[PDB]
Amino acid sequence: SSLHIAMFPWFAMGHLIPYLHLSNKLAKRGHKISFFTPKKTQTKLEQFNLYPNLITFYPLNVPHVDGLPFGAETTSDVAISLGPILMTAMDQTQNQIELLLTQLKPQIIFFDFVFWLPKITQRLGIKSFLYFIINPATISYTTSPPRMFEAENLTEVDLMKPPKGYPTSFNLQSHEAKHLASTRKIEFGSGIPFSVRSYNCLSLTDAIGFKGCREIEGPYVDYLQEQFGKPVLLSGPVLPEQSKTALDEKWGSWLGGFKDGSLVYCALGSELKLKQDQFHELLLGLELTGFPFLAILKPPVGFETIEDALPEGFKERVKEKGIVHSGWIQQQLILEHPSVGCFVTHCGAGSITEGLVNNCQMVLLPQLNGDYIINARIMGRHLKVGVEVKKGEEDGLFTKESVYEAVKIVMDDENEIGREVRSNHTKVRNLLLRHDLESSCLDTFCEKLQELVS
Ligand SMILES: O=c1c(O[C@@H]2OC[C@H](O)[C@H](O)[C@H]2O)c(-c2ccc(O)c(O)c2)oc2cc(O)cc(O)c12
Ligand SMILES: O=c1ccn([C@@H]2O[C@H](COP(=O)(O)OP(=O)(O)O)[C@@H](O)[C@H]2O)c(=O)[nH]1
Repeated sequence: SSLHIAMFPWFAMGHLIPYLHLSNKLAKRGHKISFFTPKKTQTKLEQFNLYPNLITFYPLNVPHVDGLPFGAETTSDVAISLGPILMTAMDQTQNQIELLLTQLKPQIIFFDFVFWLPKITQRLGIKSFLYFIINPATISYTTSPPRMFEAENLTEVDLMKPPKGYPTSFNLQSHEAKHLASTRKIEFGSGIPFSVRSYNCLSLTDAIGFKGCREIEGPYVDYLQEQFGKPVLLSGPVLPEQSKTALDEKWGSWLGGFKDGSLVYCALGSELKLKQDQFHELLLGLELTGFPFLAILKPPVGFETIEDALPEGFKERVKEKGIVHSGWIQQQLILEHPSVGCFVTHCGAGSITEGLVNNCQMVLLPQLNGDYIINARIMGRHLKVGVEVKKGEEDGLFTKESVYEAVKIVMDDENEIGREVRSNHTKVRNLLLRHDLESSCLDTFCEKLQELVS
């Protein structure tokens, strides 16, 4: 029988988009989806609703919290340092969420971050499903019980090694362990420290799920199920669905002028802004390659236009071979264009999937975020599908030569490291796109959801 599922993702495009990709896959199997979205953001999400008779959007009014920019609805509307205030605002939708659940009466609600929800749903007879689109390797490393019981005795050197029982090995740099040790304590909404919030969600929810498949994410889901003693499900890799909007003719024509496989596409997601010096180093490193490039970047910290922050003489030298562009673009459609030979990525989980299912060589430029860093280590060292740009051990900074070097390695047909990462990326793409991989993941996923509501 068909399920009624409500979707309540975090107010971020990197959560909204994969929740909607999965919503379409569930609706294709006959399930009814009630999709909760910030009100103004709904207009930008309609292009991804392939089953409007089964997927209905329900608008949320994102309430004011002191400090929140006016009208802001997602992390693409605020600086990263303002994220905790946007999470207080999500916490404050509780009244309109409880009204929606009593009127719509779903059997299950998928959610991010709001650890007060499982108390409401248990009262209403609804099953709570904490659904992550980040890597279970990340949650396992930072938010498993052994990490939480050290409380404030958890140090940078503690975070240099994995928690007890962790299923794999990789190395963090000093500045990365420092980042994790400090940021985990910082309040993220309504006075709740960041890792405490996610631990509360894991502890109180009825069940847990992640984007991913057994072949890659399996060992981390098994570890988390052992630790938290409740079902931890896999949705499948959430392969991107096709939009109802074709590729903007402006980009289609410009991209079409380049030889197949010759262009370097660089994008660091929709949330972050580089500092000026690393913005300069990144763009000068792309220029040094001599390849055409498209860099989708916000103006660096302190600056309001790309043009004002470009290194001196950059546009005059680069001419028509390179564009640096600040607006939202159709990334998934650009990554499918045959001109693209290389993807320089911040290692967001959504961007990683979009690169893996395409042909582009992967250059890993993780920004300072636990999931980006752990994704970069798994992609660079475990799957070995990409080359990571070297950062200073203590300062976290890269040179333009290190950017140049990584792109040159993967783009050089005669470079054996480049051939190896191409060959490994091909193996991973063939797995993810295998004719029965995603469908059998979803088969299991839906059986376990049916068990959950029985
Ligand atoms: O990047 C992280 C992340 O997602 C990001 O968290 C930070 C910002 O809010 C981003 O928009 C969001 O995508 C989340 C997260 C996502 C969804 C949830 O339901 C949840 O409980 C936690 O946990 C993390 C835990 C870490 O130890 C390290 C991380 O790096 C993240
Ligand atoms: O200009 C942009 C920037 C991002 N994206 C999409 O936004 C999502 C970003 O999610 P990810 O986890 O990669 O990064 P984030 O933006 O959350 O840091 C992916 O689906 C990208 O294809 C897009 O379409 N256009």
